[PDB]
Amino acid sequence: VENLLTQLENELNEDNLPEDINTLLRKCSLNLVTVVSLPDMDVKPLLATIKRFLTSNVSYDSLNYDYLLDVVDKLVPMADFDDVLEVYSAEDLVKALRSEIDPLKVAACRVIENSQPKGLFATSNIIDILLDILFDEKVENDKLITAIEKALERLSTDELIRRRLFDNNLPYLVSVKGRMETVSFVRLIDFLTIEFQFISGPEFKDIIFCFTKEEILKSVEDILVFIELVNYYTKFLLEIRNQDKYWALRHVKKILPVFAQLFEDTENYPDVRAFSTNCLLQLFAEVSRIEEDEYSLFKTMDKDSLKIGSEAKLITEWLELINPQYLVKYHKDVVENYFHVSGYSIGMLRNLSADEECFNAIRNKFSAEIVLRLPYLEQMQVVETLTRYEYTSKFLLNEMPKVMGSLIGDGSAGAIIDLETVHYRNSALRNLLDKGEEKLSVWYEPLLREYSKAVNG
Repeated sequence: VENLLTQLENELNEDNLPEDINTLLRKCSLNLVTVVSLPDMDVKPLLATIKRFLTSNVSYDSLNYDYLLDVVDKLVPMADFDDVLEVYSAEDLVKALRSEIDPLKVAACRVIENSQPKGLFATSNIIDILLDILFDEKVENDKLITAIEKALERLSTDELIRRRLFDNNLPYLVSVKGRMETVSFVRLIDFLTIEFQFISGPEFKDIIFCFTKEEILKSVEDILVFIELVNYYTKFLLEIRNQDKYWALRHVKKILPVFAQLFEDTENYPDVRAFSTNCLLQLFAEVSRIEEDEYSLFKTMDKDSLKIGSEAKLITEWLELINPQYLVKYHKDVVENYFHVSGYSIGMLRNLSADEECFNAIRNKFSAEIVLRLPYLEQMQVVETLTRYEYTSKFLLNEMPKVMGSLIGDGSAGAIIDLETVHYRNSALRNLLDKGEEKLSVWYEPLLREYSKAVNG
């Protein structure tokens, strides 16, 4: 099929355009995907033929260029790059990127994206030009912006590509960072987020990855930029925490209290609380979990600015988001009094129960009676949460056997069609079973039985 479709396509493209040309292109695309590997053919003529149409002095009304590019998009990664290179040389690509033809530029991006070796173009100005286009606010083609970003993420696993980006183009990158112009700025933030995944300690440059107190204060002038910056930093901390790049913390942590100061200062920066409250909350959640010594930094941001507990409307959010160890050590009074069990407080329960000391602060709010008054879906959400930890499991088993009996149920569980009820019940059962028969005493056999019924039907 494939060798055949592509052959037919190279033929058609080289007559005067047949009426089914776009139907053939669509079919080529679907087949290229489903099948994954190409046969033993020469893709050069077709690649060269398509290049002629893209670079062509002439535009064809009878041709769907989106469909044409999609064939290129699927076909290039499947071909041997040495063959693609023969049709699109480093020099052809430069020309294509400096052209006035967006579809041609997108094709060039696809080629560059699939470079082999990835460092192949690192010694030309191709990367420089891609950045020139990427941070041009006048460039409005969304397909091209995404094509560039896709090529850059693909190649940036390579160290030589990263050098070309952050060495050869550092001054330009810093100048883009300085404009804080909405369009180019969001692109720059997305670019940095992607690049930080690949950056090593020795490669890391503060001047481009980090913002000073002054830059942050300036970003508030336009709340969209500020919000983009908050989200940048939340993802930044998340990536650090996910990929264990703790070396990066010393570079970023010093400006974190500026976000908390802006959050507090409602009269001098009303836009911050009006439009940026939820993303700042997500940032502070990450800050409460950074690798630092005993909340040194976070405790001060809380004492000076966040003032967890002082604003009643935010208490549920704080107790849903902030490190529970921090919460019980500095706001035990709030934890002990604010929290009560209900469907509504499941978010808090999930967070507060993830530290043993913090869970002990809410434990007296639990009784079999309160839990058994919840509909079964919310019971299972509560029970599932309690099965996640040793200390909460032990509480469930020794103090709430009637809740355990509800988990085991009246024999109608197989009948349940509610997605989440089944998800949480099964997770609870499995979690408890993972503790092993000796910790489960008399619950072991019923749990094994209900689990088997659940998974085997």
